Parts: sequence; structure tokens; C-alpha cells
Amino acid sequence: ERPTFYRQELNKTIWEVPERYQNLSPVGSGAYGSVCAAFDTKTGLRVAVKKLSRPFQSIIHAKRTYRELRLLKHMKHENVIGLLDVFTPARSLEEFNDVYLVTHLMGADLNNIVKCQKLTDDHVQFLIYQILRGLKYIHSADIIHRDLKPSNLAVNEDCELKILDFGLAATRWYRAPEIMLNWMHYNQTVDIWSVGCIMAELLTGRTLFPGTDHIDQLKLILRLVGTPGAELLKKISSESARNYIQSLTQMPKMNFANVFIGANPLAVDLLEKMLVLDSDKRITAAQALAHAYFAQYHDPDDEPVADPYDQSFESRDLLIDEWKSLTYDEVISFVPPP
Ligand SMILES: CCOC(=O)n1ccc2ccc(C(=O)Nc3cc(C(=O)NC4CC4)ccc3C)cc21
Repeated sequence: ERPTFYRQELNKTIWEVPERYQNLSPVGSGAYGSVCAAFDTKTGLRVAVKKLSRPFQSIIHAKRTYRELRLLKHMKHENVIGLLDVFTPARSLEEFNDVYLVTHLMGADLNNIVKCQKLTDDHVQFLIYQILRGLKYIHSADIIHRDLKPSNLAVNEDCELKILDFGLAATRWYRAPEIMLNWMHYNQTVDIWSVGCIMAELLTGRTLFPGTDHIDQLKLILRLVGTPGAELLKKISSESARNYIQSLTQMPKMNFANVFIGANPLAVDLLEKMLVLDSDKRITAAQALAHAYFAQYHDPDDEPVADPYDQSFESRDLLIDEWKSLTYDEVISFVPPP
């Protein structure tokens, strides 16, 4: 039986949700719609509810809506956000215009927990191990975040973490330089770069690359990692592209031990492996988990990978109505987790 729904205005938008979700409180806007904290009267737990913004307005919005719902329905890991529920106030495909997604709230994001504090080495080990374990899983399904930052990390009172907003792509401080140089031949280690920026900041209490704009962001990144070496310059196919980066003023690579003074030598070594300018030489999520830095947390028998994920829809050029219908079927066939 279809639950009883109720209307409420929040941030100049109507929210129509089942009666099971009580006390909606706005927590901000997060990936193509706003998010409310709510109390789930069925479980007694606190949930995050997202109302997608104009999900079937255009073709881009309709495909993005399908992409997100398909991703959420597949993702089943401790350090990756999962779907608790998906609903629409619509009674038919014809009336179907709104999509709401329900996940765990955890408590807060990584920014409100760290709040620019210099964290202890063991605390950093726990936080980074969790992000990496989550990324290993996401990456094994051929899914990348491409915009990982502290605000996409939902964290518990016990510092248990879940990654949010992966597979869909604000601050540019955690962005891989290859994305900003628009190399468009990049791999899964764009996420590893972001992990490196986060880890350095948790260790030092300061943003590693706090650029003021697009130009300044690259300038700051190249000051630490250096201008591209001979090996990386040979890999640039377009001469216009090779002429652009080799005009950003030469910079030698800094020794990280002379930058992160007093830090655990194993933390310095892992940062060297995470913040390599050449994406082909940058460490993977799986390799990073096996690094000596995580010796206390690493368990090769409890670092699972994802089941095969069918994302052939990505190559398809369909009409709004076809993406809408495909999304509707995914809503009605949703099985809540145990
Ligand atoms: C926006 C500000 O939010 C906060 O400050 N937050 C603090 C804790 C917290 C927990 C969850 C959320 C949140 O956005 N949840 C969510 C994620 C996805 C998601 O990750 N989707 C992509 C495809 C994988 C889809 C649906 C929801 C409900 C926000 C949260």
C-alpha cells in the first residue's frame, strides 16, 4: 500500500514526503538538489533526504537522475553511502515529476568535525584508511568521484565515514591538476590526488593548495610537485597542450620530508605516492591500503570490491520520456536494505 504523503515548504520549495519521515530540517544543497535531515519513524534513526531539482526538465537532468538512482541502488559498502529509500508522490508514470532519495545522515561532514584542527597521526590513519577502502570499492565498479573533498565525507560520532556524491561530476582546492589542465585522458587516481590533499590538511591543520582562482590553483600545485618532467612531457599528444603547461614557469619538485616536517615518515612516503603529477605513476586505492602507514588498520580479507556494474546507459542518447520511464521502473522495483 502507498503511504500517506504530506506537503511542507522548505527553502522556497514544496517537499512532499511519506509521513514516516518527520521533522525535516535543511542541511544545505548537495549534488543536483537540496538535502534535509529527518527522523525516520520506522527505524528511529536520523536520515538525509534529497529532493532532486527538476529531475526531468531536460535530457541532461533526466540522464543524471537515472545515473544517480542506478549508482545508489548498486552501492553496498560500509564507507560508501547507500540508498535506504527512494520515493515519488506520483501515482503513475504520467504524473512522475519528482524524485526523493533517502540515505543515513551519520551526523555531519568532515569539515564540521575537523574545523581546521591539526589531527593526531592515528586519527588521520583511521580517516584516510576509510576513504581509501570506500574508493577501492567505487573504483572496482569503474566509478570515480572526480570531485572528492571534505564536504563529501559524512562522518559519525565515532569517526566512521561514508563517501557521498561520487560518479556524478564549489572549491577547487582538492581537484587533480590533470582535470584543471583539461588533459581529458585521466584515470581513477584523480580521487587519490584529492585523498592526498585531505590527508596533508588533516596532518598540518592547513589547506595544502588554497588557490584564490583557477590560475593560482595550478601555480600552488606546481610549486610543490614541480613542473612536468621529461617522461610526462613525452605523453602529451597535442603540441598546443605541450606548449601551454611548459609556459607556466619551471618549478623543481620539492622533497615532501622538508615540507611536512615532524610528520610520520610513512605519512610523508604515502603523500609522495599520492601527490605525483603523472597520473600513470600515482598510487591506486588498493595499493595505498597495503602501504605500511595503515599497518594497524589494513585487513586484505575485509576490503571488498563491487559486484559487476552495468553502466552501458552512459553511451546512450535517449529522450526525456525514455530516461523518465527507465527511472520510474527503478523507483517501483526498489528493495529496501535489511
Ligand atoms: C549537502 C549538505 O549535506 C550535509 O551537510 N550532510 C551532512 C551529513 C550528510 C549525509 C548525507 C548527505 C547526502 O547528501 N546524502 C545523499 C547523497 C547522495 C549521493 O551521494 N549520491 C551520489 C550518487 C552517489 C544521494 C542522496 C542523498 C540523500 C548529506 C549530508
